[PDB]
Amino acid sequence: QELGNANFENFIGATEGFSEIAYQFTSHILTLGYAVMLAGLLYFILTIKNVDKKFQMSNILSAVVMVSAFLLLYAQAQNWTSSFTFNEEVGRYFLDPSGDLFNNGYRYLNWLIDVPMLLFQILFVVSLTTSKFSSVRNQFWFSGAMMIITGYIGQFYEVSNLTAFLVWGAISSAFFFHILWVMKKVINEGKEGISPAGQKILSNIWILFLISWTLYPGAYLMPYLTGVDGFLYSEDGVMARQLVYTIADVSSKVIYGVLLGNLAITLSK
Amino acid sequence: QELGNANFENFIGATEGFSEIAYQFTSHILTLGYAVMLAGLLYFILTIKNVDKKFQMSNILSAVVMVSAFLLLYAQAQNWTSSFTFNEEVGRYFLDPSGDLFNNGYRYLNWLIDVPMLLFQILFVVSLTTSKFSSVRNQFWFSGAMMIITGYIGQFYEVSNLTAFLVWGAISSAFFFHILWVMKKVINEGKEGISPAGQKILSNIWILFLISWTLYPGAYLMPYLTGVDGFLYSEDGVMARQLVYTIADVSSKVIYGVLLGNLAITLSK
Amino acid sequence: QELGNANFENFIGATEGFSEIAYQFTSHILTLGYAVMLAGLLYFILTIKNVDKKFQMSNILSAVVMVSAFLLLYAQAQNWTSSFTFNEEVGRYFLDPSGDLFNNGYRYLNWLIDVPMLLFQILFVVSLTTSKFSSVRNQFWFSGAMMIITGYIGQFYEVSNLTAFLVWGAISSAFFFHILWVMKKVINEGKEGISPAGQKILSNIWILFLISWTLYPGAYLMPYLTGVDGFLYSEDGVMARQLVYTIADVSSKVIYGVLLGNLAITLSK
Amino acid sequence: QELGNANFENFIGATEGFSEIAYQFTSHILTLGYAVMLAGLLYFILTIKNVDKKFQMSNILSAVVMVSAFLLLYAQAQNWTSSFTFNEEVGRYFLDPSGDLFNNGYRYLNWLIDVPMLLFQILFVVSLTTSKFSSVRNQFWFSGAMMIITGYIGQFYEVSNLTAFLVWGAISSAFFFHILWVMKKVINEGKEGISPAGQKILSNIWILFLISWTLYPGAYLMPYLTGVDGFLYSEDGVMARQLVYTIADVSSKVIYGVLLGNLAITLSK
Amino acid sequence: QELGNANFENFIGATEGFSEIAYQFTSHILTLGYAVMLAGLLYFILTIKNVDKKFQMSNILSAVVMVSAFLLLYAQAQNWTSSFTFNEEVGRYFLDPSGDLFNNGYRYLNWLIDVPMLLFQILFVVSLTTSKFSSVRNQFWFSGAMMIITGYIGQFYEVSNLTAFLVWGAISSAFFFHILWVMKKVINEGKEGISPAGQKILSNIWILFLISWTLYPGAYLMPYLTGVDGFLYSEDGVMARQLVYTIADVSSKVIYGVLLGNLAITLSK
Ligand SMILES: *C/C=C(C)/C=C/C=C(C)/C=C/C1=C(C)CCCC1(C)C
Ligand SMILES: *C/C=C(C)/C=C/C=C(C)/C=C/C1=C(C)CCCC1(C)C
Ligand SMILES: *C/C=C(C)/C=C/C=C(C)/C=C/C1=C(C)CCCC1(C)C
Ligand SMILES: *C/C=C(C)/C=C/C=C(C)/C=C/C1=C(C)CCCC1(C)C
Ligand SMILES: *C/C=C(C)/C=C/C=C(C)/C=C/C1=C(C)CCCC1(C)C
Ligand SMILES: CCCCCCCCCCCCCCCCCCCC
Ligand SMILES: CCCCCCCCCCCCCCCCCCCC
Ligand SMILES: CCCCCCCCCCCCCCCCCCCC
Ligand code: NA
Ligand code: NA
Ligand code: NA
Ligand code: NA
Ligand code: NA
Ligand code: NA
Ligand code: NA
Ligand code: NA
Ligand code: NA
Ligand code: NA
Repeated sequence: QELGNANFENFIGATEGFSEIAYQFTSHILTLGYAVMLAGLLYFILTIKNVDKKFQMSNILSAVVMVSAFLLLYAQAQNWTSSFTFNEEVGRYFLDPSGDLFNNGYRYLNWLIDVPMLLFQILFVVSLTTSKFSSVRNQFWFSGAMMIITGYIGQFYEVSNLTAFLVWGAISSAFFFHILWVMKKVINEGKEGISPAGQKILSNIWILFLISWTLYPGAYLMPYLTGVDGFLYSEDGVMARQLVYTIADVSSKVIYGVLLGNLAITLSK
Repeated sequence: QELGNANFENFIGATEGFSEIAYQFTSHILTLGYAVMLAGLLYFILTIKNVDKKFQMSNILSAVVMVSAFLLLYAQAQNWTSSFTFNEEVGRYFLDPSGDLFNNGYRYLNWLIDVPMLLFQILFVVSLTTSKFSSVRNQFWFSGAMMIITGYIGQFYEVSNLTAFLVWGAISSAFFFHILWVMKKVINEGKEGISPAGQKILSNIWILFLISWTLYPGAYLMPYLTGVDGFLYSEDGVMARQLVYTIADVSSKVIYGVLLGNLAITLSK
Repeated sequence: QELGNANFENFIGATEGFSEIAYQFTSHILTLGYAVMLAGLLYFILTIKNVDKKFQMSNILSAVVMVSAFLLLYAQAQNWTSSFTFNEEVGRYFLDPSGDLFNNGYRYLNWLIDVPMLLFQILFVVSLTTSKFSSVRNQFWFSGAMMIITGYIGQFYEVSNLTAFLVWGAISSAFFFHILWVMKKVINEGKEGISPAGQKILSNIWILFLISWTLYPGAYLMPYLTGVDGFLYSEDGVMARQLVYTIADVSSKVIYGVLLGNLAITLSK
Repeated sequence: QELGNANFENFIGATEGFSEIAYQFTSHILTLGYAVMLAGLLYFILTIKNVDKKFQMSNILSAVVMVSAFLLLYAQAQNWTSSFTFNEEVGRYFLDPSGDLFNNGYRYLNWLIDVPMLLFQILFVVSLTTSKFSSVRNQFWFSGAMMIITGYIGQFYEVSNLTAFLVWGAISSAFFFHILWVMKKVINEGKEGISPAGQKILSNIWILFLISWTLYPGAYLMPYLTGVDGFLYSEDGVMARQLVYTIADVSSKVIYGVLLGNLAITLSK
Repeated sequence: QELGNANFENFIGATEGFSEIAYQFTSHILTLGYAVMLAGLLYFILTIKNVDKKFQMSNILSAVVMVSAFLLLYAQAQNWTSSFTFNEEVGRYFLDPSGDLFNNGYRYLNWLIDVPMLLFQILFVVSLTTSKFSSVRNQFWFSGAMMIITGYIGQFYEVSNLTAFLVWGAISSAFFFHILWVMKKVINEGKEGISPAGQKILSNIWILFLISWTLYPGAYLMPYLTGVDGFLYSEDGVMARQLVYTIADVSSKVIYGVLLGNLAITLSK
């Protein structure tokens, strides 16, 4: 069967197929995904009047990220259940082409608009010292865009052309390190001037950001983390990838937003 | 027909099939389920300004539980009507594999995020005495997560492997008793310092929590409560399970939230 | 073909079929149904600040009834259009089993949660004299629940077993008369102490309640009001039943809520 | 093929079929329809605090009309795209009976709840002189209901029985002239006492009301405005009818509501 | 295969078909489209109280544009995924007529209502000097309507009749230049009287307006920008057109609205 430049999920579903657990779990973890985002949207809106007017822009941007996140992640959950149908004879879910091939593209475009907002909102809670607001913002937005775009191109060849997949992934990584660098500066300059309590939170925010954001490139390689024809190049790798994405999404957006809200309250008078 | 690690609902629907009453009732009870959650969401939002600012976090967390509860339970209602199609010849609903196998997973992931919030919101209304806030919270969140996760794994083998089903159920029960223990402490310490009216409510909250939360493990075993090839291992057991879940969900979330709101008002000045 | 314990709508659609008018009208009247409930929801929310804080609980409960009413009635409207497909040869809509059998169950569960709220909200506008608040509430909630449950069971046998259908209907009627009795007391005690204007409204509320609530049992018997093989035991009876339900729903919930709001304004200072 | 008492759209789609333009345009104009209503809903809600409390009831009723309008007009849109499928051989859209026959009913019952509200809201902005509020209201509500009901019956025979179609249309027209009469009185009495600016607006409101409301009966006859086997008794007549309805709906509800809001501001202090 | 007066997307999908990348990308860019509009809607509503009451009409009109923009663009996204189904044998997406032919009409009607509001909202932030408010408004609204309508007619013949396609496109362009002319005047008169900061923003708004609005006519010709049987008259041209539309939509509505909000704040006291 000819699939072309398709995600590895389609190859597993078209050959081996998915077990009740593998299929159901992937459905539940994606469903929990968009559910958390709508729950977060309601939280950030109902807690806007809990911080000084100057910090409220942080809750608004968190809400903006939640909305778009809910829609894209919701569409993704529907794309999964639509691309795989149960086979009575063997008792496994196989690729149903009539429902379109499954693609992690809806999530990559969710990042495109999110990344910029997530990096931008912290600049409304913390105060830079030697770095210019506009300068930091422009760096985040540029590197952020190039990181997502390059990665979006590579994920299409994660099976059809392993070379292109890694080359683009590498280029993407370049911009990722630059973002980590700028964010590190923002955290340091942010700690200067605030109470020890605020510093404690910024320290936790940096750890959360570092770990949660690293999970994404991990999910990108998931199918090859145990080498070609490895343990992860199966339905196990599919479950792992979608699970990691969900954990990363909740941590990088919802939890990240809650911590910023807590810091905003700490600095509020 | 090969189903594998699927819920017992699929086995009844694939062999005996469901009667108009059995199928329709299950559809109505699941529909009423998500309907109540959206009605509750509107109630908790419209009554936020009825309690002092310090207690408002309780209404917000109730609203958060309602939202996710509406989405997951809605999907669960669709997972039912889609998995069973009517057969004109015999006049019963049989497993329609094209609509995917029915799984009580969506409800298990709803708990995962709910359990933590439900246990945490009471800590914004009552005041601990001989227990540390962070300590109690960490215990609830840990045991709560382990309880749901372990149970989620077991429910997949409720037919394929009765042994694994019970072992996991038992492990889950362990964490459940620990939660009941901590909650009992919270209630007692909560009663100390408040008016007799507030104590009266906390007493009712403890009874509600004890009964409603016990229903879940009951629904877990529902198909075997009358032993293998028993009265409950039929469409009657399916109706019973989904009914008990719905009663438990409404009691543990909506009614539990209303009582907390009433207590918040009682302590409001 | 054996339909079993199914509503009479399915028997008409499976034998005679439905004409363009019969089918279209039923679709339009059910569509208008959920449309009115969402319109009402918006009205009760936008008019909350039009009455004293003590009466606002009435608008909130009206809103709660609207929400659930919209969801259940929206589903009921889908249960119709899905259960009947057009036959080109004869030019009539016949039972399409793939879309499930049509059941007035979604509406019965909508009452289960509504009835309690509708009877309870009037206790926030009027002031009892010799009757205890808790006492009246408990009677409404108990008789209300037993009335709906018993009726829900009977409607399943409206064709399969005419005897069971009437027996349950009769038992249900018992609790209905008890509710009418308690409501009559509440109205009388409510009139005592308020202005002639307020009394005028309570008089209208009693008439509305009496007529609108009586329509339900009428819709229950609709198919046999002209005896077996009568004029109403046709597509005409189907249209009549769904029409009566819609009229009853709009009157008992929306109009009832508007009058309570007008009374609240009359008593507001 | 037997269609029976069906709208003429079905006859054109079942015989000649629809061209890409005819089908696409009808879809676009109906889509724009419900889109405008949801846009209007947001406008009337966000501008409520722009007028004195006494006039705010006008914005609320406009919002009520928008909601219902959005739901019914959305359904009407779906009814279209579902009833006609593309034929590859000939390259035209033909009647797809599996999607139900297309009916302009959803739009008629929409007028049933709208008409009364649209005629009633103007009574909260203008002040009657010699006419009684209750009197005018009762006339609008009665004639309004009889006008819609009679018309709703006739539209079912616009093809099957041209005689019944015209008779009902005529009866409907009777109540329409009575409404125009009462509205004319309301406008005149409304002009007395208000500023020249307010009078200027009421003059515009009367012209808008006169033209927009006249379009409906025009859309009713659309298929026979060029006589039987005429230019309009084709896909051209279908486009014309749905276009006229959309123009009428936007003018009679959205624009009408905006003008009433502007008048409210003019009289606001 | 006979398509008639259909968009070129259908001809590519009916002959060559679409690759996984071409199809998936178009789906992602359209999905991101409606997602951004709902995110913008939430932003404009949550920031209304950030500007003086006199400028708030700008946020309201932005919100109005977002709503209708979300619904239409959502409908446009669905029109895509439904019109093209995957072929297992060749591994490409081909025209699925059962899902209707794809038409960029839903986007042309979104402009019809947007264009007027987008041109009108700037008149609530800036102050004209020698130009009359009513005069400018009437010109925008007239030329705006004629521009969209004429273009909407031409796009139907972008393949069937290249002559009609260009003629209408040309006529449309005429009204486009007139709009650019009037907008230029508004910007100039707007700069007079405001601070250098406000002027800086209006300068950016003019550049954004000029570029973003020019993209639309570019997307209109996209398939012929490399001449007939050119590089762009392929799936590459389809991706390019939908991408350009998405960039134009986000820039002309969301970004344009954000800049107006920033200017409103700059002039706010
Ligand atoms: C809420 C969305 C977030 C935080 C998205 C983050 C995305 C990344 C950090 C992506 C990084 C990637 C690489 C560094 C290489 C491989 C491709 C990417 C895009 C997954
Ligand atoms: C609103 C959701 C709630 C209250 C969820 C509660 C879940 C439980 C109490 C689950 C308990 C279980 C056991 C003790 C053993 C069997 C497996 C479980 C998870 C059902
Ligand atoms: C908004 C929902 C309302 C007011 C529901 C009311 C329901 C009843 C009054 C039901 C009564 C019935 C009987 C008295 C006998 C037959 C069965 C019932 C449940 C229809
Ligand atoms: C927003 C809805 C409105 C303004 C509806 C108005 C409806 C009419 C004016 C209907 C009039 C009719 C006739 C005068 C004769 C033919 C049948 C009708 C109902 C279309
Ligand atoms: C948010 C919607 C906007 C800004 C829409 C703008 C539309 C145009 C500028 C359209 C212009 C066109 C021409 C100048 C010629 C070809 C046809 C059009 C309509 C695409
Ligand atoms: C303060 C709260 C106390 C409320 C008391 C009564 C209200 C609860 C109503 C629920 C009762 C329903 C029980 C159903 C009985 C089983 C029916 C079987 C068919 C005969
Ligand atoms: C002010 C509250 C009282 C309102 C009474 C005024 C009239 C409004 C209700 C009109 C009801 C119309 C129902 C039509 C009757 C049946 C139609 C027969 C079809 C020819
Ligand atoms: C005071 C403002 C007056 C204008 C507002 C009303 C807007 C409606 C404009 C009427 C034009 C509709 C005609 C549509 C033509 C369709 C072809 C009809 C064939 C008989
Ligand atoms: Na997003
Ligand atoms: Na599936
Ligand atoms: Na939940
Ligand atoms: Na089904
Ligand atoms: Na309800
Ligand atoms: Na149907
Ligand atoms: Na309406
Ligand atoms: Na179609
Ligand atoms: Na729009
Ligand atoms: Na597709």
